[PDB]
Amino acid sequence: ATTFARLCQQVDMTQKHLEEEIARLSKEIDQLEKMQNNSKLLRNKAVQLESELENFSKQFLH
Amino acid sequence: ATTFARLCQQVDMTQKHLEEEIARLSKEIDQLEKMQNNSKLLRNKAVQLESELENFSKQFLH
Repeated sequence: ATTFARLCQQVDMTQKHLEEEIARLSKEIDQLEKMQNNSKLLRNKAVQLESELENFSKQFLH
Repeated sequence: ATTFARLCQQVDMTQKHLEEEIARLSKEIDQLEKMQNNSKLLRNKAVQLESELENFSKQFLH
C-alpha cells in the first residue's frame, strides 16, 4: 500500500529484469565469441590451403 | 588436353574458391565482432542501470 512497498516491488522487478538481461547477454556474448573463433579457424584453414596450392603451383606450373 | 592444362584449370578453380571463402569469412568475422561489441554495450548499459538501481535503493529503501 505504501510508497515504500510500491518502490520495494518496483525495485525488485527491475532488479530481476536486469539480472536476466545480463545473464542472457553474457551467454550470447560467449556464443558469439565461439562463432568468431570458429570462423577464424575456417579462415585460417583456407589460407593454409591457399599457400599449399601456391607451393603446388610453383612446383608443377612454373 | 594435357596434364599441364588439366592442372592449370584445377588450380585456378581451387584458387577462386579459396579466395571467395576467405573473403566471405572475413566479412562474417567482422559482422560477428560487431554483434559481440553491441552485446557488450547492451550488457554494460544493463550493469550501469543496475548500479543506479542500487544507489536508488540505498537511498530510498535503507
